[PDB]
Amino acid sequence: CGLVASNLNLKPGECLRVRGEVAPDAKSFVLNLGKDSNNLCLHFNPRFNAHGDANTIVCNSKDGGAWGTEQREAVFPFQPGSVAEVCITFDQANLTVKLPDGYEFKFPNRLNLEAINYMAADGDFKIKCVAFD
Amino acid sequence: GLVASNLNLKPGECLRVRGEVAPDAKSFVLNLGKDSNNLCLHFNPRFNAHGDANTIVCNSKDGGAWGTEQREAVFPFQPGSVAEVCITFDQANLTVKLPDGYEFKFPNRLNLEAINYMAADGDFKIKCVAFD
Ligand SMILES: OC[C@H]1O[C@H](Sc2cc(Cl)c(F)c(Cl)c2)[C@H](O)[C@@H](n2cc(-c3nccs3)nn2)[C@H]1O
Ligand SMILES: OC[C@H]1O[C@H](Sc2cc(Cl)c(F)c(Cl)c2)[C@H](O)[C@@H](n2cc(-c3nccs3)nn2)[C@H]1O
Repeated sequence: CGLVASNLNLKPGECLRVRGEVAPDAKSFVLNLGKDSNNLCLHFNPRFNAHGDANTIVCNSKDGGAWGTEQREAVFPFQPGSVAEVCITFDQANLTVKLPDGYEFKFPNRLNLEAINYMAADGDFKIKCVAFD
Repeated sequence: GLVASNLNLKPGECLRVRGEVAPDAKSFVLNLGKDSNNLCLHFNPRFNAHGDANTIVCNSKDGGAWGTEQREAVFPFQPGSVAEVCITFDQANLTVKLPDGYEFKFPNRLNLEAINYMAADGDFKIKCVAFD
């Protein structure tokens, strides 16, 4: 139900910046990147209290519609109600995610896409702006 | 160019779009509406295209059919430059604010509850989009 954008043509090394406001009663939110809705090089899913987890970032891939292996992070710099900006870039080996407090983590590049063409937002986060390199 | 959907832009809300006009630009397009066949605003600055030079052409599209064109008398765009446009609407008009602060109105002929669809085309690369 959040924004869906296509034809992004984000190349390796280029930065996608997304700013939004976390809902005051947020359970979780999602940013999806990839080729299309069924082929995601990154599903980024901060969980405040959702899907079994509390204050945990869960990332995954999706390939031909099938979820890959989950990856959980050790940090959670989100707060209900607060503005948050996330920055994402990739190379052939990994995506690098930069979180609102400057913390960076890597997620393996599983799909080998030439470019990221698709983004989508969902859950308890209102997008305020998106910047493309 | 970029296509966005599920924008849920409500009356009174501002959409800001910043992009790069190509150095050899002929024209560019920003479309807003419900879907590609139902546009409350087709915003088409023509440098040299479609018969016009340095002219903004606007139109609507309804069930795939173009409406009556409107042309502006000012052209604050330059090839090979960054350009920003800001758009809002109410039931009567869309209001477009151009890079030099010039504003004009375009009648709202579809009376959509919300703008859900945006697309860019031609010689413009979107760099940033904001919703406030
Ligand atoms: O791995 C990422 C996913 O985990 C589970 S499904 C699942 C569960 C298990 Cl135990 C797994 F082993 C695998 Cl591989 C997947 C979520 O339900 C999914 N999810 C959240 C959401 C939204 N959250 C807010 C708006 S939409 N939409 N889909 C996704 O985050
Ligand atoms: O009115 C808006 C349009 O005018 C003509 S069609 C037209 C012509 C006349 Cl004489 C009319 F009386 C009417 Cl009602 C329509 C353009 O060809 C269209 N157009 C531009 C473009 C692109 N330009 C860059 C990339 S895609 N793709 N379609 C559209 O701008």
